[PDB]
Parts: sequence; structure tokens; C-alpha cells
Amino acid sequence: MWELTILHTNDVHSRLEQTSEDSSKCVDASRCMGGVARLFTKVQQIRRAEPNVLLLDAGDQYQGTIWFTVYKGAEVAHFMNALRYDAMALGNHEFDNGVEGLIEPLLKEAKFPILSANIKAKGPLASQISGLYLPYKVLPVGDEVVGIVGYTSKETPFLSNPGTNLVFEDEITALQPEVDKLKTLNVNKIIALGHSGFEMDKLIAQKVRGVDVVVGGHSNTFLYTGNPPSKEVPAGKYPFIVTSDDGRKVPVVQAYAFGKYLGYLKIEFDERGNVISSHGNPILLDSSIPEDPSIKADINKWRIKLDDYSTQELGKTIVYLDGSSQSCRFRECNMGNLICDAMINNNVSMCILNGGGIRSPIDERNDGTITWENLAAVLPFGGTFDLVQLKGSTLKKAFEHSVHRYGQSTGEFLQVGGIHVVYDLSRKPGDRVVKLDVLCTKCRVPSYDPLKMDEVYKVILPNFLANGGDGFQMIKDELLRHDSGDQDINVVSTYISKMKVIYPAVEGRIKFS
Amino acid sequence: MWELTILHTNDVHSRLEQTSEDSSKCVDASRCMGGVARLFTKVQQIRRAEPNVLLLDAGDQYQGTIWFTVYKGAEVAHFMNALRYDAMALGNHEFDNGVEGLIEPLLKEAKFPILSANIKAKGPLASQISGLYLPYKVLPVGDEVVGIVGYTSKETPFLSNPGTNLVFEDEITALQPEVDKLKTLNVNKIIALGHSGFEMDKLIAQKVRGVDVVVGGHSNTFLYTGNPPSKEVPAGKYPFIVTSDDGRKVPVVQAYAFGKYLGYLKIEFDERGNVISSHGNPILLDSSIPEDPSIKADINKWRIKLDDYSTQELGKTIVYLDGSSQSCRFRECNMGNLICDAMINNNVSMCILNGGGIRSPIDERNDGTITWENLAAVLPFGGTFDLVQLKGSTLKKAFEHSVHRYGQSTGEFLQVGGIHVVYDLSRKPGDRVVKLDVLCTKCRVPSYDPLKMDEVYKVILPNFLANGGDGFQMIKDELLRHDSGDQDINVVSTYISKMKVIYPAVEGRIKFS
Ligand SMILES: CCCN(Cc1ccc(-c2cn(CCF)nn2)cc1)c1nc(Cl)nc2c1ncn2[C@@H]1O[C@H](COP(=O)(O)CP(=O)(O)O)[C@@H](O)[C@H]1O
Ligand SMILES: CCCN(Cc1ccc(-c2cn(CCF)nn2)cc1)c1nc(Cl)nc2c1ncn2[C@@H]1O[C@H](COP(=O)(O)CP(=O)(O)O)[C@@H](O)[C@H]1O
Ligand SMILES: [Zn+2]
Ligand SMILES: [Zn+2]
Ligand SMILES: [Zn+2]
Ligand SMILES: [Zn+2]
Repeated sequence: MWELTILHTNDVHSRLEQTSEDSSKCVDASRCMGGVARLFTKVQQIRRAEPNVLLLDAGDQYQGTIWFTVYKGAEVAHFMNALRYDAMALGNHEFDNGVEGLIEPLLKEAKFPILSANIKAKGPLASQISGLYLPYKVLPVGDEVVGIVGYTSKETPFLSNPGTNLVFEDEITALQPEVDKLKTLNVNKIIALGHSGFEMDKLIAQKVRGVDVVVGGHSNTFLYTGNPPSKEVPAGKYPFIVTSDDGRKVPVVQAYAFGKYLGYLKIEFDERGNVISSHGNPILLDSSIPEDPSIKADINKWRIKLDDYSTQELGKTIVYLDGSSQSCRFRECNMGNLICDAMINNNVSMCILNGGGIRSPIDERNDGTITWENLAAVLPFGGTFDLVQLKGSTLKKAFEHSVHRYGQSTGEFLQVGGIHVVYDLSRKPGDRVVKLDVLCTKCRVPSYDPLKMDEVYKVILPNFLANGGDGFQMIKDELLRHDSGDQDINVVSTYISKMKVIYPAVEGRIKFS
Repeated sequence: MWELTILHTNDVHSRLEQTSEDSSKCVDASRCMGGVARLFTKVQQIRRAEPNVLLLDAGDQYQGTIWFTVYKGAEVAHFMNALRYDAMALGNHEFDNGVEGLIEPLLKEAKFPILSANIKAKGPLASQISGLYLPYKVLPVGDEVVGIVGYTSKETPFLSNPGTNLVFEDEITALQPEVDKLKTLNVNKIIALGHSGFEMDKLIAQKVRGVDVVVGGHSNTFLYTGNPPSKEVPAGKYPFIVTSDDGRKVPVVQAYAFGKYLGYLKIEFDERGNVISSHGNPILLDSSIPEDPSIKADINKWRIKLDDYSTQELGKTIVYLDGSSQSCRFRECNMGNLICDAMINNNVSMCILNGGGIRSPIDERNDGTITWENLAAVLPFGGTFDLVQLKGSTLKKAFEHSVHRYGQSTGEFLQVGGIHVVYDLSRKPGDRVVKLDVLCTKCRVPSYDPLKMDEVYKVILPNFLANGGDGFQMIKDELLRHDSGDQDINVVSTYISKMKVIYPAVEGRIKFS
């Protein structure tokens, strides 16, 4: 009989400073949430109350806000060290700044094991990272040992910039020998901590024999048993119970994203390291839990650098800039419309944009003041808006891909400019596009004329889509001409200043049967 | 066996200086048309070829271009005197500058009879304007007399500001005693010259016993026998033959508008002043007819004052600003979209605009340069964009009115901003609106939601529509609140400068089944 409490965050994405209800910049501080300082209070509060506790992270601490743009990992290592994190799995966004952008700020400065069993190293890089990350860590909790095995998304080479001298083996295949190794090492209790998404977490739980619990991330999954405290609608109960082939009931947990919730999972274990009972719920980190003062003071010490890099007004918004996943990945969101307008205004009649790239909404309640900061949250990656030459057939395929797996918060949903697309989800994937009228360019007056397969159109789109990202291989493998455009933020920054006061709308660009 | 040639212009609307194929400012002078100087050449050319000729005008020289804004009638009297016009009927736009702004520049300076039989004067104005205009004029042509009887639109009190001491009696009723008078005065030939439109011209021809020929205007009707020389599609043959009740075939003519065509009509008359034969066609005044040099020199000697009209680009257009009647009064024209955007940007989610108020397109081929001159052609009246508070039922009625007599180049067709209307012309007038989704204002993110009858909307529209013009009595008799807005031109002038480079489009705001 042993009691362990697992506390977990996943996909925080640089929300060190407290955010709004929608994870945008904290506007109303009385009705504000999350943050590293507020989490310190709840973590500390749990730590004293429970006997054996583990604060874990399932990746994606990188990107999302100006904190990352400025410190590039210095904030993550400093504040995760401050919060005394027990362990963290490598996320796909941890490789965004190349291999050194992982080695120099985080891997060298972290006072905690950073894990990953399915990443193997070769050649020059082989000895550089050797020992900086481990496949597993056997933490001594009380008078028991707990083995944590890490894993990072198999698709990280596509999804980010991990490098050429790192190899991403299959999760379940690379995890099993490491779990079996730990079992022989008399490690009765195995947590698997990884960044591969909910569906992959569930088969890990069902397939990897010996994993007592799965703590994942990547997909921003929100799980809840009961009536949720906020706008987040749950995908299942907390914990999600997977019945392994072993005959065990393996709990699977996720904490949404942006440090809005601290995942709490209490576990009763037997003499042999088997879950007898488990229960919990992700704790909503809201104003009812005070931000720890000493830790918040350090955030303010690290804020004056961030202040200079976004302490002035660029434009004003009278509409709420809806840059939320719930809207931008399922329907035409006004933020996507704004960015597309900004793109064409920077030069072409068509713009295409992956909803996945819309990382943050912008709140108009702060009188509409749109600062450099509000916006480096919407566009945190520093890509560009590149010119392309596409065939009508090529564009029809991309729209077909746009809703190929619709309804799974995937980022391949397109936000458009100068395109009027209508979808029918009742039909089979591959024949769901019902209309695609595009804005004419040879014409003297622009009018929407249906797309012709055999005609060549000039579309402006992010570097990510030109690179063939989000599975848009047809764009990369069928384009006629690609051109290096201007920096993504500066396209929206120059447009906002030019407009002075903005007000985009859902005007029927994307429609559904 | 008498031969009379009637030469006629109608609705020139201040196109003294030659214009483009679309009556906008002359861009390419080698492919340019119309104008007072070019007309002088063709008129003089006809005059020396034919024996008995009459140069007549059926109204509307006033308003249209900056020539009228600056000289307010000095140009009309000076150049019509130069062109040696024989007679002119009063048009509805002649009263645009009140009753004094007609008498002071034109009525006192014209070296030709200005006619109108259906305008009667009362009280103070009675003796002021006594003799300045006449109901008829008996011109001596060769060794014969020709009686011309004038008429101005019955609805001029609504259509413009004709003062308060002028009374507009019915045309056919006021014309008949004057034609009967002339017949008793032994005046065998009667040509009726008036500004009431084509349909009214045809009933005048059928009904007023004794009228040998009708030469009209107001409706910009283009008539042609054969293959037309330009974009103007004809409404009938030239001359249009009306069969009068007293067994005569009465010819009816019109020469489109803007001085693009000089209407030519050949007439064989009998001993008793009866048309035996008649034939003609409106002559396309193009570069193939040279502009008379002496007269063009005078146009340039005056032009010098008009030159200080923003001879610097307020803004640039990359699209052709389609401000033509053919588009703006039948479908959603990009010019109407531009003005509506300018109105909401000015200071509300909805804008409505009468297509009639779009008096001129703007040509983007002149390096895209938009000047105060160009804008004065689109918006020549000096109205204002007023705020209104109308209920859904009231707006639904206005949209029904919009297409109540659709297809007759009437100005009550609405151009919109933040409104998405769909019409079905197959249905009965009063049941023609199938969709009317409006842009929400109480919402945080603007989205198009269907209009509710019992809800109030805050629409921005011209003062012309607010004081119930174009038969939109429902606007004037059902509004909840009206507010004095900014000047029409200055709303578009401030918007263009703010945007720097504009590019409106036909984006589906107005649609049809
Ligand atoms: C230049 C491109 C910048 N990046 C990052 C990035 C990509 C690839 C390399 C990279 C360099 N190289 C080497 C070139 F030689 N190979 N590869 C680097 C960085 C990106 N840009 C845009 Cl526009 N969108 C991006 C994006 N990354 C991701 N999304 C979106 O994120 C969505 C998922 O979001 P989520 O569910 O919260 C899961 P997670 O992102 O929280 O892990 C997707 O559907 C995408 O649409
Ligand atoms: C402040 C309003 C300015 N005006 C002029 C005007 C109206 C009325 C008074 C007037 C002052 N008052 C007194 C107020 F206390 N009563 N009445 C003066 C001037 C106007 N404004 C706008 Cl927005 N549109 C106008 C307009 N006039 C006409 N259209 C349009 O012209 C179309 C027809 O064009 P057409 O076929 O070429 C025939 P014609 O105009 O060549 O004769 C119509 O359908 C209208 O839409
Ligand atoms: Zn993430
Ligand atoms: Zn991730
Ligand atoms: Zn006219
Ligand atoms: Zn008229």
C-alpha cells in the first residue's frame, strides 16, 4: 500500500506570466489565470498535504509568447528550476530552435532529468547531447522508486527542426525494452511521460506492457470527471482509463495547454507497484489561488527586457480577434481573415493559411491596444509569407485535405483571403469540397469566378505550407514557383499601423452545407 | 415639301470637356469622346450641309462634373451661347441650386429661349422669373415657323430643390392648351422638347394632339436603328415611332447622356406641317471628329481655375472603380462597395446606398491617381452620410423596393455595406427578397445573422435616402432616429488618403437566384 500524487503540466508554451481566460495577455488581473507563480502556490499547497508527490511536464514549454522570443529557453530552465520540477519529457517544439537551441539554454541549465527513450543520436551530435537527456529516470520518492520513461512524437522531424543527427524511432517499440529493463532493475512503478498526443498515449497504455500510468501532452487534451470549471470542453474523464492487453486498467492524463490547469492525479499502489485505485481532476489555476510573491517578483525582474521589446501601441481593434483553436481550426475565424488581408495588402488575389499557425487570439477589451507582444503570441514562429504559383487542381487538393480529418482540432483547416470555399462534410473525404470561387486577377474589376483545374493561380501562404507542412505535400510537390516573402509578424505589424483601427469579420469566406 | 433637321443633346451633365468611353475624365486623349468643342465641329458640319436645322437641348446641363461645382451655370450659358443653341427645355437638375441658382447664371445670360409649359410661378417669384422662361417659342426656320413647346418632369419638387413658388402641373395636361394655342396661331409644325423620361415622352406623343415630334431627355435613353457604334445598348429604334390617338405616327428621340452622341433627325414635312417621312441616328461624337480649336481654346482659358483641384494624388486605385449605371443600378458594383466601406470607416455595421447617386466611374489607367476632380464626378451633389435607426421590417421593405421595378435603370437599387442580400426576380414584386443577413453589432466578433423584423438596426445612408428620396418613404416615415453626418465627398476623400492604395471587389454582397 503506497500513496503517490502526480502533478502535471503539458504544452505550457511560454505562459510563465499569468494569462486571460483564453490564454491571451492578462488584461483584467482580478479575473486572470495560470502562470508559473500561481502554479507555485498550488504545487506547494499539494506538496505539504500529500506524502509522495511528483511535478512532471510532458513537453512543449517552448514558443507561444515573447518570453520565448527573448530568452529562447533561459526562462524555461530558470523558472522550471524555481518550481522544482521533478521530470520533463522532450516536446516537438523543444527542437524549434535547432539542436543547440535545446542544448545551450535548457539541457545544460536544467536541475532535473529531461527524458526521451525514442530519440537516438548519431555522429557529431552523438557525444554533444550524450547524457543531457536520458531515456528514463528512476526517482527516489519516499522509500520507493518510481521509473519515468520519456517519449517525443515520432513525427518531430516534420513538425519541427530537430536536426539530421537525431533519429525518432517508434514510441511503443522504443519504450518496451526500456520498461522491461526497469522491471528487471526492480522498478515496480512505471510512469510514461511523453509528447505524442492523446490517441498515441492510449495505445502506449494499451500496448507497452508494464506501464502503470501514462502522462502525455502535444494534443492539448482536456480531461474531466464532473462539471468542468471553464470554457474547455472535455474529451473524456480524468483519468482516462485504458484497458491494457496485460489485463490492467492504465490511467492516461493530460492538462489541456498554457498552464491553465495543473493536472492532479492521486494513486493508491500495491506492494508490487500496481494501481489499486486512482482519481483526480485538472485543477483550474485561477485568481482564487494567489500568485506566489517571491516567484512573481523574479518574473517581474525578467520582464523589463520584455517590456522594451513591446511597450507601445501599433494599432487598435474594435472586434475581438478570434485566434482560438476552437474557431480557427473548425470555421472561418476573423483572425485568419485579418492575417490573409494583411498578406495581400503587403503586395495576387489569394491567401491560404493553416489554422494551426494561429497560436493566440487578441483581446479588444484593453481599449484595443495591439502591442508587439499581443501579436508575437498569434505568430510566434518567425516564418514568412511566401508567394507561390499553383494549379487549380493543386488548390482543389489542398481544400480537400483541409477537411480530410475535420473535427479533430488539427491545424490543416484553411483560413482564406480572396477565396470563397464551401464544404459538405456529409460526403466522403476526397469529395467534400462543393464550391471554390476564386478572386480574378486578369480582370479589371475583381469578381469571384469558380476555380478551373487547368488554370494557374498565384497564392500567398506561410513558409510552413510552402515547405509542404501539415501534410500539404501537394503544395511542395506540385508548385510552379516559390518566392521568399517578408517576415510574418512584420506583415501584420505594417498592416495594423497602416489601418490604425481594425475590425475583421466572419463574412462567409468559408461555408458549410 | 419641307426639310427640317433636328440636332439634339440631353442630360449632358457638365461634360463640356471631352470624356472617356465611360464618360469619366478623359484619360487617353487619342481615344477620347464628346465635349462642347467636338460637338461644335459636327453641328457646324451638319448646319452647312442641311437647309433648315435646329440645335435643341432637353435639359440637365447642370450638375455632373467639377465644371458645374465651380461655375454653377456660367459654363452652361457661355458655351451653349457659343454653340449657338436654338432652344433648351428646363431639366430637373437645373433647379439643383435653388430657383436663384438657375435665374442668375443661366436664365439671365442665355441667348436662346429656355422653355417649359408645365412650370407655373406664384407670389414673390412670379414676376422675378416672368419672361425668363417661356412655355413655347415660335422660331423662324427658313420661310416657315416651327413651334417648340417645353416641359420639365412633374416630379421635379421631389427630384431636386425647385423652390416653393414654382408649381409643376401635369405635362400632357399643361401641354395641350399651349399646342392648341399654337395651332390657332397658324403654327403648323410642333416639336415638344422636354425632360420627363422616355415613357412620359411616348404618352405625350400619343396623347397631346398636334405634336408633330417629341424630343426628350431625363432617362438617358439611347435609341438606334442598326448596329450601335459603342457600348450603349439601344432601348428601341431611332426614331422611336409612337402611334397617336389622332391617327398620326409621331417620332420620339433621345441622345443617351454626357454628350457622347449628337442626336440627328431628318424630317420631310408636308404643306400643312405633317411628318411624311423621318429618319436619323444619334451621331457618336468621337476622335474621328476633331474638337473645334477656337471653342476648345475657350474651354482651356477657363480650365485654369479648375486646375487647382487636388492636382496631387489623394489616393491610388489598382481596380477600375465601376461607377456606371449599367452595373451600379443592376448589380453589386465595386464603387458602391468602396463608398459603403468609407461610410462605416468614417465613424454601426450597415450601409445602404442608392445606385442612382453613383454618377461616375473612376478610371484606374491614369497611374491610379485619384483627385478631388475624379471624386466630384462620382459624388457631385454635396450630400452627407447620415446615421439612422431603422427596424428590420423597415429594412426588408427598402430591399423589396430596391428590386420593385428592377431592370429599368432606376436608381432605387441598393449598394450595401455589412449586409448580404439575395434576390429572386422570378417571384412577385413585394416577395423578391430571399435572404438578408446583416452584420451583428452586440456581438464581440462580427458575424452575419439573418435580419429580424422586430429588431432595430443603426444604418448609415445618404441624406437623400434619409429625407425619403427615390420613393423610400418607408425610411422617412418609419425611422426611429436620424443624425447629421459628414459631407459625402470628404467621407470618401478621408478614406482614400487613409488607405493610400484601394482595390474594392464584387465580393457577393448582393446576389441573385
Ligand atoms: C517555418 C515554420 C514555423 N513553424 C514551426 C516549425 C516547423 C517546422 C520547422 C522545420 C525546419 N526545418 C528545416 C528546414 F530546412 N524542418 N522543419 C521548424 C519550425 C510552424 N509554422 C506554422 Cl505556420 N504553423 C506551425 C508551425 N509548427 C506548427 N504549426 C501548426 O501547429 C499545429 C499543431 O498545433 P498543436 O495542436 O497545438 C500541437 P504543437 O504545435 O503544440 O506541438 C499544426 O497543425 C500546424 O499548423
Ligand atoms: C441631398 C440630395 C442630393 N441629390 C440631388 C437633390 C435631390 C433633392 C434636392 C432637394 C432639396 N430639398 C429641400 C431639403 F430641405 N428638397 N429636395 C436637391 C438635390 C441626390 N442625391 C443622391 Cl444620393 N442621389 C440623387 C440625387 N438626385 C438624384 N439622385 C439619383 O439620381 C437617380 C436618377 O438618375 P438619372 O437616371 O441619370 C436621372 P437625373 O438625375 O439625371 O435627372 C435617382 O434614382 C437618384 O438615386
Ligand atoms: Zn503544444
Ligand atoms: Zn507538441
Ligand atoms: Zn439626366
Ligand atoms: Zn433628369
